[PDB]
Amino acid sequence: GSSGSSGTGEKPYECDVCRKAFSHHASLTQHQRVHSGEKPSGPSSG
Ligand SMILES: [Zn+2]
Repeated sequence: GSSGSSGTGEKPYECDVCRKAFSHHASLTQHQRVHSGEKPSGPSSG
């Protein structure tokens, strides 16, 4: 039965940088900001 588990996952959304946990999906795509990440320059806001 379910006895031994390597905590595969505790949340549907986890940051692949700091391994954070959020309740909502967006909260994740938004937080990622704090991190630079490997992405090219996009359409600046304004
Ligand atoms: Zn993070």
